[PDB]
Amino acid sequence: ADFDAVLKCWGPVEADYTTIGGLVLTRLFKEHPETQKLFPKFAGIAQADIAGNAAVSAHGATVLKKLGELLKAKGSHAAILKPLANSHATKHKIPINNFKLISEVLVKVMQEKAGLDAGGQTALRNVMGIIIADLEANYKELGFS
Ligand code: HEM
Repeated sequence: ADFDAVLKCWGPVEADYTTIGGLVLTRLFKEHPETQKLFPKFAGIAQADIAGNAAVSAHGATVLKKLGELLKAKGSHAAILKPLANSHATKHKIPINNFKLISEVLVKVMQEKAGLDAGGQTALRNVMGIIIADLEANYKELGFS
């Protein structure tokens, strides 16, 4: 049910993955500047120049498209989530806490831009908690606990 609650508000996100993706990453980097440093392609870009940056927005679109896949899987997602854990642990070297940070930014952005109400905010927190716990379990299988 919590997947369906999120999907009832995904229309504005999928309508403009570029704009909303750029919103998410810009906010992530502004509020959690240590996360920017984890993207070598973006690390060191002055904060005031991130909102207008087309490459940042394009990567945000990649992120949100992947999350939309997952959502549209409703919890049976191992062929999608295991590769994501593998690349984020072993290629990108992302500590697992950072996924909680981006998921809170996403809740705020969906509240502001996608009509996600109080119950939908809780639903999204729950779904992101499922995703993050699966990522964490796969990190541990790789030796990153
Ligand atoms: C649930 C949240 C997230 C999703 C859905 C997601 C999705 C993606 C996808 C689909 C890619 C490209 C394919 C791949 O390399 O696996 C990617 C790349 C990347 N992600 Fe994530 N990601 C998430 C969270 C994060 C966080 C929290 C960070 C850092 C704070 C991060 C850092 C990166 C980096 C550095 C790349 C490589 C970008 C490049 O070289 O072009 N990701 N992510």
